Amino acid sequence: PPTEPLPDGWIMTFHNSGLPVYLHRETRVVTWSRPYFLGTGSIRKHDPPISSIPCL
Amino acid sequence: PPTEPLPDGWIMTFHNSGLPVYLHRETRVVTWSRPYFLGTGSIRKHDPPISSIPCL
Repeated sequence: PPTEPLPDGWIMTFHNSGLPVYLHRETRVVTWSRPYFLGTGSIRKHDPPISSIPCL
Repeated sequence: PPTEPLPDGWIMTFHNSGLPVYLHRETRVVTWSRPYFLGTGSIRKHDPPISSIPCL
């Protein structure tokens, strides 16, 4: 399956460590795992998109 | 150093897989790594808080 697009307001860049980081520009919030839109999906039970799964 | 608080609008819960997930309630956006407020820090050069570093 293709990489899911980022949700609105987010951008992917690369940190000097060589790892990608994801910035929500307006809130200045960063995460080191690709964020995605859950929508009406179940937070506890949904299957995450492959591009967003962390190690494990 | 203590765990950094989540930014506004975010909540940590646990996915059925046993891993934590972080939900921004209003946008329905999820990430699997703890988000944090970067503020005036440099996106490329800042040192991330320990609780937000992914595997590696």
